Amino acid sequence: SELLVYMNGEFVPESQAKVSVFDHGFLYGDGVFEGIRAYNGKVFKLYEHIDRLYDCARVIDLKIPLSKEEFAEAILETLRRNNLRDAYIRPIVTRGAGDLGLDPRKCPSPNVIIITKPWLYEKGLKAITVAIRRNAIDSLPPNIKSLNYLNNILAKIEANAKGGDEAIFLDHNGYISEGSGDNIFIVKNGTITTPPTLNNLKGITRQVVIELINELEIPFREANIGLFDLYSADEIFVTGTAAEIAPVTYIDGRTVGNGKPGKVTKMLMEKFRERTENEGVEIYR
Amino acid sequence: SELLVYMNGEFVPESQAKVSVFDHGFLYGDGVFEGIRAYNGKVFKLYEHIDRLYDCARVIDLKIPLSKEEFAEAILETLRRNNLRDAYIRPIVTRGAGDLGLDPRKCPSPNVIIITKPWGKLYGDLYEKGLKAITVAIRRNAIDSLPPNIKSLNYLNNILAKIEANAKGGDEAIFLDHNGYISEGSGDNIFIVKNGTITTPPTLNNLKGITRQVVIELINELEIPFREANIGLFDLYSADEIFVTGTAAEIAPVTYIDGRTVGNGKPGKVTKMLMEKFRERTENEGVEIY
Ligand SMILES: *Cc1c(COP(=O)(O)O)cnc(C)c1O
Ligand SMILES: *Cc1c(COP(=O)(O)O)cnc(C)c1O
Ligand SMILES: O=C(O)CCC(=O)C(=O)O
Repeated sequence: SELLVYMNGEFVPESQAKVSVFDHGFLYGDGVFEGIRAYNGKVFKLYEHIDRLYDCARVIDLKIPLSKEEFAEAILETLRRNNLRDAYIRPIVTRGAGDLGLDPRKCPSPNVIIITKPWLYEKGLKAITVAIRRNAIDSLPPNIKSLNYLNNILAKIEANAKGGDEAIFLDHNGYISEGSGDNIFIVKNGTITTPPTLNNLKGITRQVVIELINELEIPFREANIGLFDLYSADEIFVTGTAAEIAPVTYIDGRTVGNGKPGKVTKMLMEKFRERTENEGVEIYR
Repeated sequence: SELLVYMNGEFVPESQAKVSVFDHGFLYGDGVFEGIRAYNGKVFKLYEHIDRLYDCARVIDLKIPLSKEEFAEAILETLRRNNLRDAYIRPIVTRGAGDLGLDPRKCPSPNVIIITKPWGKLYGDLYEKGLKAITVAIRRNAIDSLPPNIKSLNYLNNILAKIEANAKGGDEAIFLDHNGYISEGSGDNIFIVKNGTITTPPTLNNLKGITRQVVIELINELEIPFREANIGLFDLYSADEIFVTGTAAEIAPVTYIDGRTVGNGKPGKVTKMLMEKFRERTENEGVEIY
């Protein structure tokens, strides 16, 4: 019955899946995480997510105590044990327990945890530009998908109070960065632009969509953009594992085009759907 | 006997003190914390620490589900139950569990934890000889991204800094902020002494330290010339003395920065004086546990 959580090789019922309060992952958000979809029995972009996890751990100087290969098998086993076919997966690696101070050298053993949960619109999201700026590349690099997500939560708090489904960050230079958990793209006179990934995160969904754009031969640039570009865009959409491709039909109360998902967004959304149908790593095989 | 840990009113044996993996404090470092010292049956600056806890919670829009008096009582109750007289206290309030996503409105029940342990002075046998400090390449979290004044569960900025100092020959990391101003150590405030004058950064780009506040009180009482002002690398490299402050560390002298000898190479006169006046305060003040 009850969903099981992978916890260091053990499979434990959801309601009992718990970590020592002395884990630095808990005390200090000292760890990294991923987000992964399974569609109809296949895991989409499994190895792109695992590689990013290992990069993020490396950036925080954390050794994940599983080879990448064992990590992929643990993800598939966790899904099998729970009999999932359509699912959202959340791997997490933490520093493990130490003493009460910051020093990671006192933390001999990382915890590895994998959560699995069973699993757009023709309306579109209302996006809100936030006062809080993205974490800076030289303080808490935003490319690290770490458990330090309070930057993102502050932005989400603002979007909640200010009539937004989604918060849009700028960085310190005034460049558009990304949504609180999704990359951003705009479309203007048939050309698509998205920020370079430096001040945001190297999204897997963003990467797939760049591939689709190049398959459709739509003019494309990866270039820094600003408010002026957001407020005069023909279309706007955000991307991420959970949201997939989500049209953004309003920005700060301003209607984007006619307020309905745009042509280019919709083409990308259907090419992206085929891809999630036809490619992935089969769970039951 | 095993140490007990407060968990929403329950007192749980240390080794069974555990948090659901679904708690947003664990998924997202979505909470705040404190650090408090009990010295010989008293809790030093109990109420101040509690005030800061509540301010930090308000900054993250997190409603602590105890009144301040209840929180104080919980801290004292946890210490009593452990028969502790000398302790480090780590209270923690998190957002609790909600959806898997980051939306805090979907999280109905904050989670309140209070750890109490004996825990030696951070530095801990370096107070006679002094710390070797290293300025780090990583800058402090910016005031308009992740305000460094929040004592939050998002401490990877501080940890990245500590990792650099580990690899680069230092006991402590010194942050600058994005302007090039000196900010603080990874876990403590910073003071410098030059020609008899003490300078410390305004707290905006660092953290409003309770120890730093006590030291400033001491500086004023001792009538030492004192300035709260932004400073840079030039000031660090030319200082007669350097020291850092925090609950765990107390007052620690810094005798090397980036391998350069600070004055003498041993704790300065002003630092040692303040260290002595500070020990006195830890003896005469506090809320009685028993
Ligand atoms: C996970 C994440 C993304 C999107 O990444 P995908 O790999 O497409 O799921 C974007 N921004 C932030 C801040 C994230 O945490
Ligand atoms: C807790 C803390 C300090 C020192 O605060 P006190 O109230 O003196 O203990 C300084 N800097 C940082 C980053 C901290 O987390
Ligand atoms: O140890 C830390 O995480 C930061 C500093 C602190 O909490 C303290 O001085 O008690």
